[PDB]
Amino acid sequence: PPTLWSRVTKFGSGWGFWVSPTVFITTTHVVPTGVKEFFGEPLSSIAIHQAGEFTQFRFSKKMRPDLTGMVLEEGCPEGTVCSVLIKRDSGELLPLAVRMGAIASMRIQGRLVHGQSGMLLTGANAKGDCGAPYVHKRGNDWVVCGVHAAATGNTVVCAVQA
Ligand SMILES: *[C@@H](O)[C@@H]1CCC(=O)NCCCCC[C@@H](CCCCC)OC(=O)N[C@@H](CC(C)C)C(=O)N1
Repeated sequence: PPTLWSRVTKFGSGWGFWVSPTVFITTTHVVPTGVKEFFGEPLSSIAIHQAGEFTQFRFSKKMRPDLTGMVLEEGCPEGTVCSVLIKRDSGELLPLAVRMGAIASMRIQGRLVHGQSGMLLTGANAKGDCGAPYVHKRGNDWVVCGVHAAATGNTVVCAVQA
């Protein structure tokens, strides 16, 4: 639904995602360095928790009070089909279907990633992206379980919270 896509926000060299009015997640390596604020808020008002290329910001005030809070999980069960909510600069919404594999630690191009590997689903997709969220549906509810970190055997990795 559109409220889910309204959570996907351009951030640094990629994207991030509003889990709730106060919680923003992204991939560490797209985060700007040497800034005094994020989204106009001083660093002194933001609780930053990051590890394994997963970054979480918790703001002191409601930044996106238009949003309900949704569930953030540490990866998903092996075999889950996730959608990676990729946005283009136009605002075009391009969900990418991925079959999720195992959670592991990996060194990718110098950075330790705590992530879950997956494979792009050729059969479920039409015949600057780091930070995009990996989501899947539980009932009519959406769950977020990672952020796009790496891709190359049509393989992807999302960083996950630990
Ligand atoms: C967002 O910043 C990118 C998204 C992936 C991407 O752009 N892939 C195209 C370049 C491929 C470079 C090789 C891959 C190998 C990953 C293998 C595991 C599937 O490297 C990355 O994807 N590196 C990654 C940055 C590191 C620091 C995690 C990256 O480009 N992420």
